[PDB]
Amino acid sequence: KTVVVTTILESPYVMMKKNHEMLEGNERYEGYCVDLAAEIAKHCGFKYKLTIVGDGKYGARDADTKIWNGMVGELVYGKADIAIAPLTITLVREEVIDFSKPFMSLGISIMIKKGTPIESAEDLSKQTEIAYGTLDSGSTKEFFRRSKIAVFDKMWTYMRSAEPSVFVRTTAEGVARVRKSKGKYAYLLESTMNEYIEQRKPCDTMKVGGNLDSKGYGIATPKGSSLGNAVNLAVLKLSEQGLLDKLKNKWWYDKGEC
Amino acid sequence: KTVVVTTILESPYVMMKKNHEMLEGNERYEGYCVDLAAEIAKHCGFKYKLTIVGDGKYGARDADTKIWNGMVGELVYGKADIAIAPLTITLVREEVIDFSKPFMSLGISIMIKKGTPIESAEDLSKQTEIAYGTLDSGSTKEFFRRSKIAVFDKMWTYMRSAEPSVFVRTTAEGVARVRKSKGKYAYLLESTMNEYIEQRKPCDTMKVGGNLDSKGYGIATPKGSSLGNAVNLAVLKLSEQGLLDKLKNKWWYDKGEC
Ligand SMILES: C=CCSC[C@H]1Nc2cc(Cl)c(S(N)(=O)=O)cc2S(=O)(=O)N1
Ligand SMILES: C=CCSC[C@H]1Nc2cc(Cl)c(S(N)(=O)=O)cc2S(=O)(=O)N1
Ligand SMILES: N[C@@H](CCC(=O)O)C(=O)O
Ligand SMILES: N[C@@H](CCC(=O)O)C(=O)O
Ligand SMILES: [Zn+2]
Ligand SMILES: [Zn+2]
Ligand SMILES: [Zn+2]
Repeated sequence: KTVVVTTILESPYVMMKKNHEMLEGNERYEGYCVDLAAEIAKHCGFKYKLTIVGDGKYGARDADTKIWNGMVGELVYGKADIAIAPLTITLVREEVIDFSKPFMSLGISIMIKKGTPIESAEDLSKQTEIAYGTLDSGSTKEFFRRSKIAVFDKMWTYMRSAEPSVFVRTTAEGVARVRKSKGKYAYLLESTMNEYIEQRKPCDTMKVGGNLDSKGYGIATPKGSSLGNAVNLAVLKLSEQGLLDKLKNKWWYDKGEC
Repeated sequence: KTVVVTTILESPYVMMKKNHEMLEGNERYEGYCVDLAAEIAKHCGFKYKLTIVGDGKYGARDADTKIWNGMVGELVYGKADIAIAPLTITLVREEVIDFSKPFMSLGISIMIKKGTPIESAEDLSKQTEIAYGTLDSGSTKEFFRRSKIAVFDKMWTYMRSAEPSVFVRTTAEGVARVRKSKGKYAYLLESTMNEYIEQRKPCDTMKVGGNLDSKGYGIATPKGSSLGNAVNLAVLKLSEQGLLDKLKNKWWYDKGEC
């Protein structure tokens, strides 16, 4: 059977090619995760179809209804066979789906417009002039919501009650907000996305401070799926043969505009 | 039953306590992995005994005989229930044992005596005045042995044939060799150990260049062991609550001597 791959439009993991309308199937997309999928499938010996997650989300469990949305949801409810995306390995997710060893490392980080008077999370927490928020429905939000650390609980306390909302529906929305707010908004997002955007025109944002945590993205499959074994091994192999580092440079730094 | 934990004397993961000559059982030891074991066993609800691996090795397979030595062999042959140590996740190991998600990140790196005229692996490869080597029966050696990369292959070709041997039986041997070779020996070892030593008297070594690869340590169990599941989830939990970051700072930078 052809493996259904759920993924998500997020630069530079997966992007529409500048001419997709004249192309079909997997050929419409490009990016780090597009390249990885081809490699995973070749080594694991399967055919596959990339499909963009319907609700444009990563995956969260609705408190009350207990329904999972996003890519996680499509794996849990049987819509997809595998997720190849910047999907963060987390405990609540590991409880309902299987993750391979990480194919890329990241930490929550701070994006500012250049010249913004901010060096750290502690800095953000001690003031109110500069607003700050995170993506919706993602691991970054949950990090803050669940945190017992001082600086982080205070930040959550501010963020949850800020109005207008400091949360964004997409990474692009967050970046645009930083860019348009003249230094009055900072965005909390994963280091990988932060570093990509830092290398893109108009070159007006930067990552500041150390990361808030340390984790990674994993390739995910439905709990107990037979795919898991092969896919995990393929990730280790590709990692050892230098493919992942090659892809990272290809899509982040080789392209560099700044 | 009491879990038999296999581990290895390797600073600052597992070290004999000072007062040492007065304690019994697990109490004899201190370090990152010592603290990690306690936490894991707490959250998984088991009692355990720390045992120092008999042959003092991480684990590799004898080509010719195909028998695994080191901590890997102790799991494969049934002498131990779990390994908690700076044990690198690799493809050939994953094929015979199970690893949790990584609990710490590292990459292969270069340690020099301060002032040694070397800035990179390329630098090492381009010259002969300064000898260099790696640990025996570990993942770093295998890295070079199996490397297709131009720079590293040339380094391996030199290393496998050098005389006197440039390989060492333990990290401590490698480090003493850098320190007493007046800059004529560079040691290839994992960034984690390199950074620890760099902050310890006599403060005469340093890490130079960037990491050659990106990987991680995992807690290992015999393949298909039931313990594996609980252990993995315990690592995730510990990661998310910040204990892992707590432990790292305790054993690396809070110690700082330089
Ligand atoms: C869902 C998560 C899968 S990976 C979790 C992760 N945990 C950590 C924690 C720490 Cl403190 C470190 S570090 N900075 O001490 O090295 C590294 C990692 S990880 O990236 O190896 N995995
Ligand atoms: C623990 C078992 C297998 S881990 C293999 C590893 N691969 C890489 C590769 C890269 Cl290039 C990166 S990075 N530097 O681009 O973020 C990260 C990882 S990993 O640590 O997530 N896993
Ligand atoms: N990688 C995150 C989404 C981005 C973020 O939350 O910063 C996730 O899997 O939920
Ligand atoms: N961490 C390595 C040992 C140290 C090294 O090879 O540099 C292993 O698990 O084999
Ligand atoms: Zn003694
Ligand atoms: Zn605990
Ligand atoms: Zn032999």
